[PDB]
Amino acid sequence: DDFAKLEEQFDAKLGIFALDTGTNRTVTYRPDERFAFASTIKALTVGVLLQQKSIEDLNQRITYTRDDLVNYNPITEKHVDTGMTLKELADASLRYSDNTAQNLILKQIGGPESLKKELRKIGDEVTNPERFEPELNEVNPGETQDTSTARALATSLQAFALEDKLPSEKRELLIDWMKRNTTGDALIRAGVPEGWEVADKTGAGSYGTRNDIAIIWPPKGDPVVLAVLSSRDKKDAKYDDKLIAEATKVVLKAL
Amino acid sequence: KDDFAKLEEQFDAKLGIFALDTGTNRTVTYRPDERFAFASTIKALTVGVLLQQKSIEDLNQRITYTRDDLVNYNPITEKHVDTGMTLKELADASLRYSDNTAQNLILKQIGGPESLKKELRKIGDEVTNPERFEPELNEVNPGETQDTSTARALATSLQAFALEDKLPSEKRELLIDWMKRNTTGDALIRAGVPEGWEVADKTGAGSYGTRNDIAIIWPPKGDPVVLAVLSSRDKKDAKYDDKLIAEATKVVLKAL
Repeated sequence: DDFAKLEEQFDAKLGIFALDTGTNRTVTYRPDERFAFASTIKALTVGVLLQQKSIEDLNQRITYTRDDLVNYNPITEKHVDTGMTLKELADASLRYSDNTAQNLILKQIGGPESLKKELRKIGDEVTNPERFEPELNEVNPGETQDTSTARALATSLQAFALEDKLPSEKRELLIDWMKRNTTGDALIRAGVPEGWEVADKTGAGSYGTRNDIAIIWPPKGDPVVLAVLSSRDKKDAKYDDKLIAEATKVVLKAL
Repeated sequence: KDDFAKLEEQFDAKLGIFALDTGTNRTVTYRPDERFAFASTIKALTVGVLLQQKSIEDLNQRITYTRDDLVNYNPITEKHVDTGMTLKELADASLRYSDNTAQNLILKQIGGPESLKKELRKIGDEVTNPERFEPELNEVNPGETQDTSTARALATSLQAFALEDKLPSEKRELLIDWMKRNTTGDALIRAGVPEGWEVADKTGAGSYGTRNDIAIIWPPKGDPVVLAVLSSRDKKDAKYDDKLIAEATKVVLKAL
């Protein structure tokens, strides 16, 4: 009811799944309820890219045009003249939530259909990617296109970052990028004790959707996998980052 | 689950269950953190620590023991007193036949109960409390934590050794292979799993009608399910019934 109380206080629906990999203790709340995944899908996209590309393959330069630019391209629109390596695009996508970077990377792996096939392969039968950015934001209550659950997103993130879906060196690249995320200071990072390391990917969308998925490392112990999702009832509703920070505090306490 | 509560009532036993579908992170729990005497299940965790300290080659090392070293149940070790046995042979005997002397010999090889506990603490297991050798570890009374653990801790520790990076792939398949070929659990978890499902388990039984089984199960299509099913009764000399674990397993499967 600590989570229910937060739902009332922020007038939002909460989706939570946390797993302490050291003890298999979990914290759940509407863990299997669908939410549009928004930008969090960028983390899983790079995971699949790392699966199919050698580290040298990431130095390959990708060329695009102004015509390839979409709604939010903080880094990509600054290099349209020179193109960018896949390594640079993965960096932009994960640390700045660059939409064009996500689109170029998605094309590299075969598009949404291939992304979905690869996730189904690793055991994710829930995440349903269907579109590129920013069209994936066009989700209405009741539909499953471009949605997932807290359990599914957390489990797929764990698969790529902590399990054997990727070899050591590649897991480390993914974790390093996410640890250096620039957009999540007010979310999960704001709800963990000082000294805890966080690797996360945030997201936001229509219906006041505000998400954050992460791997958290206590100073002493095994990592904790956490997915905190949320949405509101109005398409144009505004979100409040504090809901995520507060929900995280409850999770840490519970753990 | 009401289904678990009914089994507890029917068999006059207490159940400790923890199941985790590693592919979906879905779990099935029932008194997951209640302590039970681990009995023979500790043999699987002991071998895990052994593989962690010795190289595959070191496992070839011969071990010499006498009749002095034989205890209350030595189906295998009783046939090699003079020849001796290699660590690999002892591990095999301990895991597949629940050989008690083998367990003790291996326990000594890794440093004794204190060392086993220390290593388990090192991998994240803060509840499993090994203190004695076989068969003394069976001397446990309600309220005491000596030689007890929980379904959650036992399942998690098994997963760490068999499915996680606690052991190199090479040693992990050695452990899984022995357990897959266990000869003592046909009427337990194995009896409650659907046809086509592969099982790697280690059974156990003890005082107060304690009857346990910890396993890694592989469905035809899918990632493994780690499962720990523990049980006990209120009377020290209480008799256990394997059907309880088989039935409890069927519920876990339906749930998953």
